[PDB]
Amino acid sequence: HHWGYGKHNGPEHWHKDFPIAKGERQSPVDIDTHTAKYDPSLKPLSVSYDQATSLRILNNGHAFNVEFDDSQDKAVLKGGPLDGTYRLIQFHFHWGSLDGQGSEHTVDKKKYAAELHLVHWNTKYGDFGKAVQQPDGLAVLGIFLKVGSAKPGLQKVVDVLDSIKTKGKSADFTNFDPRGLLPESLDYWTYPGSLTTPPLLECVTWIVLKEPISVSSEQVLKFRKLNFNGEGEPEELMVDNWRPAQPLKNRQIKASFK
Ligand SMILES: NS(=O)(=O)c1ccc(Nc2ncnc(Cl)c2[N+](=O)[O-])cc1
Ligand SMILES: [Zn+2]
Repeated sequence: HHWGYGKHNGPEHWHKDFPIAKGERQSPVDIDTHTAKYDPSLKPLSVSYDQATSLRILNNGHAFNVEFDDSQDKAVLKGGPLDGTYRLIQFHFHWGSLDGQGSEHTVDKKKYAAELHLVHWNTKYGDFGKAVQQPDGLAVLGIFLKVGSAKPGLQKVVDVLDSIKTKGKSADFTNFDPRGLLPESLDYWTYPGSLTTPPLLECVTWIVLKEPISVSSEQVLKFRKLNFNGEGEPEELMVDNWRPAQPLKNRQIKASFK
C-alpha cells in the first residue's frame, strides 16, 4: 500500500508516511499575482542547456522521467534568485484527466493542462542525494502547459511513450534537447518550497515561468495513454498525477518582472 494518486493513497494520505507533508514550506502553491512583489534585486534567469546529454526515459509508476548525464558540468541553471550553480538531472511532467486540470502550481487559482518540472541540484553538495537534504539543495524550473498549438520540441518525447507504457519500463533516449521545451520569455515567480511527491523534502527553490508553452490535444492525449500499473496488471491510466496547492504559510512569492 504505497503512495500514489488514488482515493486510498493520494495526496490527502501522504502525511501518514511523510509527516513533512503538513510542513512550513510545502509545494505546490497558488501564485496570487497581485500579492507577488516585484523584486528589482532578482536577476535574469540563466538557462544553459546547449550541452545537455539525455540518457534515458523511464515510467516510474507516477510519471515518466527524462534523465540526464549530470556527471560533468553541462546543463546548468544559475542567476535568477539562485546563488551558485545547479545541474540538470531530469525532467518530468504532471498532467490531468481533462484539459481543465493537471498543473501543480496555479496562478490566481487558474489550473493549466500540465506542468513541466526541470529538476536541478546545487553543485556545492556534490550530488543529488546529498543535495535533497539541504534547504538550498534543488532548483526546480516549472513551466505550465496549455492545450492549443503543438510543441514541435516535445514530439520526440511523445513518440517514445508507447515503448514505456507501464511502470518500470525504460528506453534509451539520447540527444534530446530540452531547449525545445522553453517558452520565449524567462519572466518568473520564485519562492522557497519542497518536492511535490514523497519524500516531500523542503529542499527546493521554485522558479515558475509566467509564460506557458502550448502543446496539442494529440500530444497531451498520448501522456494520458500511459499506465500507473505494471505490465500484466489491470490497467490504470496515468492521469491526475498532480498534488493540489498547499498552504503558503510564512512565505513571500517574488516576481522577476513588472
Ligand atoms: N515534482 S518535483 O517536486 O519536481 C520532484 C519530486 C521528487 C523528486 N525526486 C527525485 N528526483 C530525481 N531523482 C531522484 Cl533519485 C528522486 N527521488 O527523490 O527519488 C524530484 C523532483
Ligand atoms: Zn514534479
